[PDB]
Amino acid sequence: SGFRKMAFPSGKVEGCMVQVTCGTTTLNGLWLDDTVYCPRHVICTAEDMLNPNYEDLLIRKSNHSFLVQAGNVQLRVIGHSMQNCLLRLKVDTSNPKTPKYKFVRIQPGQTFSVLACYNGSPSGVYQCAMRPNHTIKGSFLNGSCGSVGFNIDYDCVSFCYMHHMELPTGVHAGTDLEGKFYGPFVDRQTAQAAGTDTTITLNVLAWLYAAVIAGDRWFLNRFTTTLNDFNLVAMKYNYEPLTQDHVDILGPLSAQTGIAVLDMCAALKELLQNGMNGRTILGSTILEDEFTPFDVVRQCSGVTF
Amino acid sequence: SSGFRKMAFPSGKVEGCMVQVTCGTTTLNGLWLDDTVYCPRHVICTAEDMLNPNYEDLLIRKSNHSFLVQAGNVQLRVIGHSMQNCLLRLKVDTSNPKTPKYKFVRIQPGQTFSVLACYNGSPSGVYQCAMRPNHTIKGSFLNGSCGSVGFNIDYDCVSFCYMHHMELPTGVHAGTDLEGKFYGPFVDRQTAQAAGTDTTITLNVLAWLYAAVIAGDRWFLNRFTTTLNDFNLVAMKYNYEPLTQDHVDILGPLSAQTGIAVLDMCAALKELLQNGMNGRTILGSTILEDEFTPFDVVRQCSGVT
Repeated sequence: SGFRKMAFPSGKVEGCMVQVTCGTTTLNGLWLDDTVYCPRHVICTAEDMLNPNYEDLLIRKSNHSFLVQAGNVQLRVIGHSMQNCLLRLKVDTSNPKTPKYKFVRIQPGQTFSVLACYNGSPSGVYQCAMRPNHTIKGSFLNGSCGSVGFNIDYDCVSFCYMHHMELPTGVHAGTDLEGKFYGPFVDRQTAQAAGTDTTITLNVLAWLYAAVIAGDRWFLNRFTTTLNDFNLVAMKYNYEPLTQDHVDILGPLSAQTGIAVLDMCAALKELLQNGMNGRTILGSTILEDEFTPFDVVRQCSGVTF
Repeated sequence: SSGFRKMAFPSGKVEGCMVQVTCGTTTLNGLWLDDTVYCPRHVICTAEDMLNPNYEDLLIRKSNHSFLVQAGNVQLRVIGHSMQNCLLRLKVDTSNPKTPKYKFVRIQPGQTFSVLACYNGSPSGVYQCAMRPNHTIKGSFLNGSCGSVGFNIDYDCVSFCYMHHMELPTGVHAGTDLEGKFYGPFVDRQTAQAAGTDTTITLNVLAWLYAAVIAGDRWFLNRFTTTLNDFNLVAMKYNYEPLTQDHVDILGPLSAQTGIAVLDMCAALKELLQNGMNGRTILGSTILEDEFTPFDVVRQCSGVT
């Protein structure tokens, strides 16, 4: 029934996006109830970015120092504490549109939707994956800082990521809605390239299962391999080690398609060694790894039995 | 040498316009703007009627109470109804409080928009796509996504351009504009109708190359140029849509911003099609993307909402 890289409906998040200003610096903020979230680095200039001592810079500021706006209306800040690398700002009024939500820390390989904003204004939405090296191959052209990543299960919003800095390498880094970074990074203007990335095997597998369940299986073969034997190969081509844990997860998918995980695993091995024949899997000329087995299940198995 | 994601328009505005329509055994989606609920007329059909309904007639059978319209839990009493092409217009006794400033507009082949995929009146995903040359859309529609709409946002105005009517043998999708009139030769019955052969949206590969260039990725540019005719007499051998003078004109803003002239970019693209890319990648990808329009670029690469 055709495939596509879907993202969650951003509506519930949009209603929380606000702008936060300090001096000449302005970025996005997350307004949930009476509290507002934004990168603690909003309180820094071209100066305070080389080697700031946030604790020192925060005492030097007041509630009055923060300009929080709701579209085109100011929200007054009446309190403020710093948690990790994020600022928690108290405001006189609460957000009516605050949805039901949770703050969860995401695992590399997992996926989410990002609502890229500029000046607290929803600009666009897209789905990506937390790269194995904790970065994200996103499009955060200058300004998106403070934007958030999230998942929507039912009517509950799970916030997992907030954009903080535009890495020198070109990819983007951030934290969880708790101020804790995703990766070996810090909100400093120091050079700090990204670690060695890898391909998400689990996701590459779920994808091949999707292609198959989508009536396309020219890559499936006769052979079958063992786990150690698959890694020996996959790890050659820069793929992430596949574990028993990963094979479990691909269980339900293994059912539906009648193909077993090690089998499908044998197929991939063949794709890595024998190239892709110039042929295509789901229109893609390459192997897509930004679809978790869960995502596939939510796109090739409708919304019912 | 940075990041640039294919993004969808924030879905909030359209989310609050999605209702569920139920007319007997069938349950699809409806667009609710002001006091009218739009949806596919084939909602008044069941199993075998779908072979060649005589709607006009079967529409007299139907009664206002026949239509069950729901928005969450609220009951939208339908106090009127009339057909328009392949659309059914249901008058409800309640104007939609969330109705956004909007307009209906027919889209031209190649152009793009966002689709907020729905199920039983509730959103589940949002993605970007393009009206394919053959007049279909490579989307991800499963268990009756009929009634799901395609749109574009401008400032604060939502331009609805697409409504999903049915899946095609191709595993592709066909639908109409908000006036009920179909895209392509398709019809909302059931023959042996299939999509015609697809081609690459040349205009969009070009816009993308401009985007790469503006990104700082220009290894593919070259010292020469070409004639529209020779470019076509080449690209058409690689399955490309013939580039028209009107196309060249649309790239104007972009060729003006980069200093690179359309036929000079064609020259560049011409050679990209004859000697592959030799491992050389563009904007990261290893394949020339054709679903990003000239305006999509002007919109992203230019921090705005």
